[PDB]
Amino acid sequence: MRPPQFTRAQWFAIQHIDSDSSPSSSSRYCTIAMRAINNYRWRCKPVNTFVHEPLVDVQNVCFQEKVTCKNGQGNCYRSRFRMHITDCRLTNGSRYPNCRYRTRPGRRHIIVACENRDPRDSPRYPYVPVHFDA
Repeated sequence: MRPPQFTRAQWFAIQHIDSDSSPSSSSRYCTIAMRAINNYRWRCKPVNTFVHEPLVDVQNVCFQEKVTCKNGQGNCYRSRFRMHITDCRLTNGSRYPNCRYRTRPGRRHIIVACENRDPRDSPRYPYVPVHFDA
């Protein structure tokens, strides 16, 4: 479950946005970057994608191409441009708290579900991404 102390938009950013990414080209990037996520979980997260772009550019996807969400509801949006991403996949020997990941950089269009900010989210960003849809 999402940790209740974080809004939907906050938890999306924690798990999926890394705008300060100079060690992402390292093979250890995922093992390092997943720690902060797994600290709020009871088992190593098996798979996780980070988007390596400035926050504003990820948020701006919410104003790009509207596409149907996998669940058929809400509002999802596909980035006009491909974005830098890193896919992180848990290794088979991993067992919490020792979570080791394979790091797989790439570039893809991202699809995000977006919605109005929570009251606890900054009012500077009225409409924000809350999930990946692909």
